[PDB]
Amino acid sequence: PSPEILALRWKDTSAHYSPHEWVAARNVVTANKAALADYFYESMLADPNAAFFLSDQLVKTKLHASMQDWLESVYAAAPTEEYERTVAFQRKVGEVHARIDIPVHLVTRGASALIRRICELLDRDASLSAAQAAATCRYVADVTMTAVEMMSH
Amino acid sequence: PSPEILALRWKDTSAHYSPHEWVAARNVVTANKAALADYFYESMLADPNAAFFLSDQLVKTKLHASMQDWLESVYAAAPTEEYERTVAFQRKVGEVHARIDIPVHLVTRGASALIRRICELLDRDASLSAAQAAATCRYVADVTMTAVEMMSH
Ligand code: HEM
Ligand code: HEM
Ligand code: HEM
Repeated sequence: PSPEILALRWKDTSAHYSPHEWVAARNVVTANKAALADYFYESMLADPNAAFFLSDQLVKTKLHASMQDWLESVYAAAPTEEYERTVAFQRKVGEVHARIDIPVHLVTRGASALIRRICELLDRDASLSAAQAAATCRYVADVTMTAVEMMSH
Repeated sequence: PSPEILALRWKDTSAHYSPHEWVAARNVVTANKAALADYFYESMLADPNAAFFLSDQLVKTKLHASMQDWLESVYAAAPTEEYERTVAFQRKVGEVHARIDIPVHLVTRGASALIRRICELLDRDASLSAAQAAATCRYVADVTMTAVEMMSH
């Protein structure tokens, strides 16, 4: 659909959470982006269906950088009101994955592992209350699922 | 698509987790299904966009029962190999929601709140290790997102 419609989708999803959630998620994710990208790659390697698309160290470096780029894209949208930019990024990742035939089940597998790991970081962050950790975790799951939907189209 | 293709999708997603995850999720969810359904309804009521589709106590009772039914459907599939039955249930819920124009963003909002709440129950369950809690939480997110996708089609 139109950028406008997709941007409105991200905005509607984000609007259910407060700017404190948007910022707490952006802070924790961006502070741990390399570790998150490292964990994602190890998750892929440990799964034969995903490892089927992996090869050498050069591709490992590219995957790590692109994951860091995606984490920045996803978490920047709501607090910067750059909905249209994030939405185009998701459609581009989807087009790149589809052209190489990455099955959606592996994308959702990776997204599930990211949701849990980000949520663990939030529960460990001393500066967040348990209320804040849970609300930000809900936001994380919601934008992650929303991104997966956009990629899949 | 065909039941066969959708059933294979659920099977492929579920196959990434061990039967211990499938059973731990089913046990905790089914033991807390009414509380989960109660929490879901309170989540809807507290959100003006969702409350827009709520009315009286009679509908509250129907929503509570259907949520309990969905939780049983989702968590039964993998451990009983009843992929086709769960997959038909998701398409039916999708058809029911679409006919009444429930926006997808509110479905994903609810799914995010379910993922967090189920994951909290798993982290609190004394009989699960932290390793098991995290793996079962990943499974919960993965089948939840998978179900939302099927509903949305
Ligand atoms: C949450 C899940 C995922 C996210 C957010 C993600 C994100 C990305 C991004 C941002 C790119 C770069 C796109 C571009 O060039 O503009 C990319 C490319 C790619 N992704 Fe993913 N991806 C995910 C899942 C996966 C999975 C499960 C696999 C493999 C099983 C995979 C393998 C690849 C590969 C092979 C490329 C191309 C790498 C290259 O340039 O050689 N991705 N992905
Ligand atoms: C590989 C194929 C597809 C995948 C994996 C896919 C996936 C998804 C997912 C994951 C969601 C919502 C879940 C979430 O928000 O996390 C969704 C919603 C939706 N899907 Fe698809 N889809 C596919 C193909 C299609 C096609 C071909 C159509 C229509 C021609 C379609 C129409 C829709 C519509 C209309 C919605 C709800 C509208 C919205 O919220 O943007 N999908 N899809
Ligand atoms: C994870 C999210 C959701 C799940 C799993 C879910 C599940 C279900 C199920 C199982 C049914 C019964 C379908 C049937 O008759 O066979 C249903 C119907 C319905 N759902 Fe949902 N739903 C979700 C989100 C929502 C949301 C966000 C709303 C409102 C904003 C909503 C409002 C309704 C309504 C009004 C009905 C029809 C109730 C009636 O019979 O009068 N649902 N849903």
